[PDB]
Amino acid sequence: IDPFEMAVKQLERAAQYMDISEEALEWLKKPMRIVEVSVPIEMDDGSVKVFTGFRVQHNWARGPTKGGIRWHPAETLSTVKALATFMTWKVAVVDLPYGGGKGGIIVNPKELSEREQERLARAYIRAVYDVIGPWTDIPAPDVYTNPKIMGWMMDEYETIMRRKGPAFGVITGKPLSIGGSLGRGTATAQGAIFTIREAAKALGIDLKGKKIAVQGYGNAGYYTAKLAKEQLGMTVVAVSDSRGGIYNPDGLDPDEVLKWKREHGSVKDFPGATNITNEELLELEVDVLAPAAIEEVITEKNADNIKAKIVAEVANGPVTPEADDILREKGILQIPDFLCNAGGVTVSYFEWVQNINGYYWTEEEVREKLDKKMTKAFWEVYNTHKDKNIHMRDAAYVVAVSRVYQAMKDRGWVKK
Ligand SMILES: NC(=O)C1=CN([C@@H]2O[C@H](COP(=O)(O)OP(=O)(O)OC[C@H]3O[C@@H](n4cnc5c(N)ncnc54)[C@H](OP(=O)(O)O)[C@@H]3O)[C@@H](O)[C@H]2O)C=CC1
Repeated sequence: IDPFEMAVKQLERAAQYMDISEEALEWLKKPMRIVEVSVPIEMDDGSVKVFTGFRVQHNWARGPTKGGIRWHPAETLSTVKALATFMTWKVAVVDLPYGGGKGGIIVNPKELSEREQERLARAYIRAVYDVIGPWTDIPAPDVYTNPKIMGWMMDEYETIMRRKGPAFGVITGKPLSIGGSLGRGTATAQGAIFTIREAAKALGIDLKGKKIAVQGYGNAGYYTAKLAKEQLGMTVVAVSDSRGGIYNPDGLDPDEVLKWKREHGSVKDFPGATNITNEELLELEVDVLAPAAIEEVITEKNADNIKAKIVAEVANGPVTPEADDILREKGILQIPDFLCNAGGVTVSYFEWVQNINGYYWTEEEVREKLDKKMTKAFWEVYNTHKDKNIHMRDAAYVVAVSRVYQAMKDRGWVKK
């Protein structure tokens, strides 16, 4: 069904546990500004192709909107709106002076060359210039966008802006040479590790030697497993990808599995590990389960089979609303997705702060600040969950929507 409708339904279902006026709810149920533009580029054959670009700013009560740009053939304005709405709550829950934004281009980037990709990024910046800026809207990498495209976009924005202000802060996730930030590549996994470590403290479980199963082995999942092994002292016993999964009760080495995957395409048939499927990985007896591949992997048809103490929603929306109640019934602590993977946007905020301040931090300072922020956010959400006797997802919504609502009231946008 429609992604924006599902996001609105999640907001409405959460709103029953908080005291928010109906006018504020109606304000929050629709994006404040939506921009749809034509993005023309000159192809390598000389023809001019026009692409459809999107730029959604859901709410900027707490500050400039924040959100990445995704390049995808199945990209829809409804998906952009839903993701911007979720970005609002994600920045609100970790207490950032940000609002929620999202961008997208309907394009198959695999059919474009390097020059065509650079032209597409520059044309997108030239088209959405009037609604973005260091204090207006800060994009970032997302699906099929990378630091290289971010650098191209930053250069185009600086050329248009005539270097009048800090042009580095218009976009995050850029290379370290042009105002990048240390700790960006492991941001999401590091934040997820911090939240898992705090959840173990909440449940009174010592993680030094426990089992973790990670679904997905991209930038997020592989680093989640690596940091869980080295920082949390855990034993990775199962990793998977779009092809299949592997299992090893003794433990798996994330670096070796990554090297094997880079060579044979997938992680399957890893030396000394049972082969499994993606569905069997979720139902494996582990202490922490971290789905980080796609959305809606845990539904009402397989939630009774989850036997992990902690479910770390590293991916976006990997658990259906109907499965939340089933998981909570069995006694499983779940870390909501827009809280578990907020480390990426937190480090993006740190990069933006460094850009607008003209002063850049070291790796240790970035990691320490991220640890403080993630620990505080998790404990706020968990205390709200415990006091109000509601689901962790509902508690995170209560925390984020309350902040956005208070900002809206203080601005005078809503009088009630
Ligand atoms: N910055 C980040 O990393 C952030 C991550 N997230 C979420 O985490 C998820 C993954 O992030 P990221 O690592 O960047 O993504 P990548 O595209 O880098 O990797 C995704 C991984 O998922 C695997 N996968 C794809 N489809 C399936 C499937 N049907 N079953 C099992 N595994 C599958 C892929 O395997 P294969 O290699 O074979 O394709 C790949 O290993 C996304 O949902 C994303 O929104 C959340 C916020 C930010």
